Amino acid sequence: TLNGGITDMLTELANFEKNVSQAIHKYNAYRKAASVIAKYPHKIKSGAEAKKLPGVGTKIAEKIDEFLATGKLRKLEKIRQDDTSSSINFLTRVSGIGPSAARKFVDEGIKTLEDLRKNEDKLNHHQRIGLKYFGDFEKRIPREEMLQMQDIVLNEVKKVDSEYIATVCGSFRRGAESSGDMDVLLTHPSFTSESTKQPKLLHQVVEQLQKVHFITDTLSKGETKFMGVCQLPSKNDEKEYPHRRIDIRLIPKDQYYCGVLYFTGSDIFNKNMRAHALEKGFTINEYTIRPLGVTGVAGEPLPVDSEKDIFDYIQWKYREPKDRSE
DNA sequence: CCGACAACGCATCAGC
DNA sequence: GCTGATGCGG
DNA sequence: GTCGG
Ligand SMILES: O=c1ccn([C@H]2C[C@H](O)[C@@H](COP(=O)(O)NP(=O)(O)OP(=O)(O)O)O2)c(=O)[nH]1
Ligand SMILES: [Cl-]
Ligand SMILES: [Cl-]
Ligand SMILES: [Mg+2]
Ligand SMILES: [Mg+2]
Ligand code: NA
Ligand code: NA
Repeated sequence: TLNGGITDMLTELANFEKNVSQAIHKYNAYRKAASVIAKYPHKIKSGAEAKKLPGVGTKIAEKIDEFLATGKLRKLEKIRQDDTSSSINFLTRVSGIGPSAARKFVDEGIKTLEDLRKNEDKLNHHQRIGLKYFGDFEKRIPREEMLQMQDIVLNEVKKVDSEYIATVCGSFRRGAESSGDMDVLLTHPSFTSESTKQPKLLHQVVEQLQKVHFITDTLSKGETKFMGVCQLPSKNDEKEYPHRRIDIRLIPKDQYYCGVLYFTGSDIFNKNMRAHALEKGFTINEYTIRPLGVTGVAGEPLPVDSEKDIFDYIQWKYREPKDRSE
């Protein structure tokens, strides 16, 4: 955070282009700059110095100089004052509400937490739960609580079927001291890229996590991706732990490494590694990495037996989870 | 210049 | 009912 | 908004 001031500015600029401008690319460009500048081991003294880092162009360069001079960005000072932009930005903070639904509500005149509350009949299921746990979801999860949640999830899963393998990924696997949520990659021998010999593999687990009252709500649930809520149990007289977001992804066992790579992130690391991958002539997703013929069509899945194998194909020196926090 | 920008599961809608 | 486009995730 | 060709 040697440049915490600069990277926050870019993030705010990025959330704006995304929520208000619905200009996803500017959003991604800004996040990239914030990212590269964030790992830069020096306290940036000027736009020029920043323009050197890849991802930082001329526009961002000027903003950084202005920011270093005045201590703020005019363009942001204005954005903060515009009521429409502040409403949209706010609503989007509710899980389930994005740029579109956010702008839609404002038109209707629904632009404050009070409004959403007295208009629950105008939200889909996810949005409703996102409203219910509005505060909680804004709270980070201390690694210790993560470790505690991990035990429940792994033990409960072990109970449903000893052959289930549950690995906690996301920022937890990258070793963060706090996480925005808990991410769980789940595999079982019956579900392989070749065949699904057992149905409801994800359902059963979710069902077990519910019986023990660990999982309390469901944002969305399909055969391989579950999006919901959970809560650590509290002791007698102890004030309750906040409700936490939980993501569970069922992946074919033979595709574990591509799956764990992806789910370990970060999102920006994935974006960059996948981008590079293409440049090297490959395509990478949560399931496999494949080659690319001039035509464009992906080829057949290359053999993978470790995360490193994936790094090797693209000719990138392996990077432990802790170093993928971009 | 200017196209490209990672990738995909689920919820929900339009159109048939 | 389906298929496809869009939103959201994030 | 930035980038490589
Ligand atoms: O846009 C995305 C989002 C997530 N992911 C992957 C990487 C990320 O680490 C993982 C889990 O998603 P989260 O949104 O939970 N992010 P993460 O766990 O890294 O951080 P946080 O602590 O905020 O949850 O899914 C992507 O590839 N693209
Ligand atoms: Cl854009
Ligand atoms: Cl695939
Ligand atoms: Mg996470
Ligand atoms: Mg998550
Ligand atoms: Na640059
Ligand atoms: Na939101």
